[PDB]
Amino acid sequence: PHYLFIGCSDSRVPAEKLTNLEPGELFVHRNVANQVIHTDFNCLSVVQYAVDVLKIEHIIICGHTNCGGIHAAMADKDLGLINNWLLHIRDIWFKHGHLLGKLSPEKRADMLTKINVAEQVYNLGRTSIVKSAWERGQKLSLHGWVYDVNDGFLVDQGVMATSRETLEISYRNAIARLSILDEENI
Amino acid sequence: PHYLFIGCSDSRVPAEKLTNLEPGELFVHRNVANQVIHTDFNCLSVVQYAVDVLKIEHIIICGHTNCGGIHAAMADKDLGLINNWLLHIRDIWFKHGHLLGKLSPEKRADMLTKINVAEQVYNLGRTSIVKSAWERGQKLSLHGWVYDVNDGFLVDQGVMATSRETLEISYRNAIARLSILD
Amino acid sequence: PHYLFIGCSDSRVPAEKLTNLEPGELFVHRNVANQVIHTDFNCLSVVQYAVDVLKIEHIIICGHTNCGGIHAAMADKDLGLINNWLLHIRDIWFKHGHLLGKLSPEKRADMLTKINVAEQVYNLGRTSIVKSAWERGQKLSLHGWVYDVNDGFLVDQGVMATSRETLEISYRNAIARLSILD
Amino acid sequence: PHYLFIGCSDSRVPAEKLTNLEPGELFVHRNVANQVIHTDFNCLSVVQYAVDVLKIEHIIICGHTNCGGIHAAMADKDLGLINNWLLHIRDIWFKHGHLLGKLSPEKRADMLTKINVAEQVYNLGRTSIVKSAWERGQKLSLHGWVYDVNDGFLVDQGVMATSRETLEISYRNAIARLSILDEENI
Ligand SMILES: [Zn+2]
Ligand SMILES: [Zn+2]
Ligand SMILES: [Zn+2]
Ligand SMILES: [Zn+2]
Repeated sequence: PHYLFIGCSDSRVPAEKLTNLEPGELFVHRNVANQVIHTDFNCLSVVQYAVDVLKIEHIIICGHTNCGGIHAAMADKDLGLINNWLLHIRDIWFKHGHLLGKLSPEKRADMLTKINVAEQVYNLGRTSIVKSAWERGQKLSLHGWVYDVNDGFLVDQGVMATSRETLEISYRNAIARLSILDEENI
Repeated sequence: PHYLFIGCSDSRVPAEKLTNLEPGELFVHRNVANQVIHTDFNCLSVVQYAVDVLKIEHIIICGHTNCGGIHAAMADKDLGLINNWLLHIRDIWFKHGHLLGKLSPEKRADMLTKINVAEQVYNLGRTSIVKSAWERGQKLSLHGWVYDVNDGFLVDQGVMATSRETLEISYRNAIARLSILD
Repeated sequence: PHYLFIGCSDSRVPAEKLTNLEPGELFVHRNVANQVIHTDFNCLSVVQYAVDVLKIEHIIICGHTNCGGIHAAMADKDLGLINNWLLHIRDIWFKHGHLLGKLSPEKRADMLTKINVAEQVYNLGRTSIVKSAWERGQKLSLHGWVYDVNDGFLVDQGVMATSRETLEISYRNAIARLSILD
Repeated sequence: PHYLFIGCSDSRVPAEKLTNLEPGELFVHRNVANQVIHTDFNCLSVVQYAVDVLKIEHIIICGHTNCGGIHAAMADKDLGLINNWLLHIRDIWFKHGHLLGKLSPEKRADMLTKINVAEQVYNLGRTSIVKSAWERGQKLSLHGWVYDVNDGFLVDQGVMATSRETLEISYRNAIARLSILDEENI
């Protein structure tokens, strides 16, 4: 395995399709809305294992459009235990509430999906695990993609980091690019 | 989707190919050595969302032979943070230490991969989420599977549960069947 | 017990002395920098047990000045695993980066300790556990406190919530009061 | 601080009383039934911080008799989310089910309390954190106590470990001593 893939439990396309890699090359974690929560033991131990033990040099976080987890985060109904998991997504919503407010209602979900990926790569790059790997000169790249379920194509996004400094630049640029609106507003 | 599939992060077969089902039918969680740890918020919330919100009626836990997670748990090297995750597998090894001891060292892993699946289904069945769904008459079945690629085959790992009664029985029975040695 | 007290692991005053209540009244959780992290199974299950089983009607979150956890979160050294826990505090610093920037460096910590308490009460109030108790008319109040031992005093840190309405209002107001600088 | 204290959220006696130490010497974690769950980020990060950063040389896990968490684990009602936390206690019950079965019903709780502490010290000593500290020759002792709420006195138990080898011996001996029954059976 040369790639750690963090995808959503909704996503129906296996990482094999979205990476074009042969089975065997992918180590895969899947959770609701493809999160890297700072203190999630499950995902963190996967990342530490991939980076420190398997010496994987690429981590891909992949979100997707029409994501039930994102939709569920936004609908904010009393879904039970999962609501607590999705509160990290609502924090990201409100961190970007002015931006999201400028979009037409039916465009906001897919913007949140893209913002989410950027935020999760930013979290991943700040883990003790990735920061330490970078500090000691280990080769490690982080990638944040979004897959369009409608037209079955990727969108590389451009969140790519190979060090703590490019993490800052890449994260900032991604949010700046997301803030430039097309025909999503009236 | 109609199925929740809980599988391993180092598994090399997609759930869609194992199940031979539509891309659409499977809601998927993957973690190291396909665990349902009692207090893991990640897996538990997947389960709660699947059972209570998506109204899924089948949960599959799928292990596999030649599992790097099971092997790591057994090697017990200083791997770092991941060792803490895998201590749950070491607890499983010790629980079945007598059985696993009376077996050739090169065969222990694959026995442990199967025992592990039975233990995780038993854990799944004891979650507040699943207990309470069974208590209120909700239709819900748990399946423990192991796949092997020396060739290409499966085994509904003797573990099938539709209630807490059938969970005790199926769990104990699955352990007893595994205890008969080739 | 009638109170759940959530405080800091490096706090040097017992909850019983702060509250001046009986040994018996306080159910107690302590973690580093007194956090209510959305997905922390440890704190959340304490909260659920306290609210749903013990039928406790008051939750206090208590921060303190000269907090080693807040200081660690700010120093951002390579401390190891603990840094991951404290990233939630760094997220809080960034959220209030403009406010904290227009303040003397030796005063930032104590401002951040207070902001932190307001943020954790807001988190507590947004748990499925507390939301749902408020929705079904259950009597339940949340209090954010900071104590200071330059001398010995408290402050119900402007944060008091008995509903989701009063949570938004009290949260925003607590932030606004903290934003007026001495 | 020279002591990390892991106690129960029930316990009403502050660690100051049970250790006789001055305020300032104790770093304290409290959770339901004083557990060290292998993958609990909260408690593990506390332990890693105490051991690696604060250079604390003593960790005390303290349970107590008449523990609501233990009682709640045993009653096995549908309490909700907390049931999942307490499932680690029921695993310990069934790991020792033959022993517990020989006791009179009204003696079983306080035996589970003692067994629990032993099991939690054993977990603590197996963390990557404590095992590594020991491996590199760091001075670190683990202590498992139980406080009797009825007669306001401690019971040191004798779970004490200063290395991985004494962890095995101490844990085994503790369970062996717990298995020798007084007048708790008929
Ligand atoms: Zn999704
Ligand atoms: Zn595997
Ligand atoms: Zn503190
Ligand atoms: Zn207790």
